[PDB]
Amino acid sequence: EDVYDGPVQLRIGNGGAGQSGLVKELADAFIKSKVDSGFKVAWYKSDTTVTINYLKDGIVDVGITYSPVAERISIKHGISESPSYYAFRDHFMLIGPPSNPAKLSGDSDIADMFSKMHDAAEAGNTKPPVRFLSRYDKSATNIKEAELWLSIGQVPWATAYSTWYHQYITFPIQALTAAILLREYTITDYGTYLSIPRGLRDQMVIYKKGTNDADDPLLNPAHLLVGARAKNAEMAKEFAKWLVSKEGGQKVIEGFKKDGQQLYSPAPYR
Ligand SMILES: [Ca+2]
Repeated sequence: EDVYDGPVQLRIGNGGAGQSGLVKELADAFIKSKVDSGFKVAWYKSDTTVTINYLKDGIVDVGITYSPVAERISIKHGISESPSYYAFRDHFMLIGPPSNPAKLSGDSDIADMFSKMHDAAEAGNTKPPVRFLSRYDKSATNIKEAELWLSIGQVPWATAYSTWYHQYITFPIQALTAAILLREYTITDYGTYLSIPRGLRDQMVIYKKGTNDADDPLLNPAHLLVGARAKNAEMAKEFAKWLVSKEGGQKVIEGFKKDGQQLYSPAPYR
């Protein structure tokens, strides 16, 4: 999808971070420190499932993923080296229209917010009606909201199909833009939010933003996986080590900005 120059000696499979520009900064910083001391870095666009599939078929050397369980299983299969590397922390957010037809209260737990939206959507007698936008595309965001609905015992997509469960299958920015224009609630991410026009942000309200607390459902941890059969093995090991060092990777992440805001939080202290 794009190669950075600071011979290809490092292939990374990822979705959101490359799409946000972080993979560029990271790669240019790594190439920098290896040459600045004693090559190009190619980025392959892929969701977590594919990234792991690539590591398995040796298409990429490393992969930044967003699923601790999938990561653990990839390692159990010998697809990935043990252990995984905590790279950075992204955050999901529940946003909705200023009219707040679901009457969500900022202090409520995210699960109770979902319970409230469901009942209000089922009542269908609000102005505007309560609707929830799902990217319905197997992405980390889709997994997240699907997870949240199930957490309160609901399956909106299953028969006796919940018509207020709105399938708008597109990339992050378009989906958030659509939710705002249509006056619907939706789970989105911090980076996508900072990507839309300021004007649109005034046509929506942030009802819940993920924190860095380890058990916050809206926390979106990113880990790096080193392929077991990976080509350029020693460099994948080099990148992995560099990425988590306060000196390299963590410094670049702590300073990576978008719309004048730090996009991601550094990995937890270790
Ligand atoms: Ca996503």
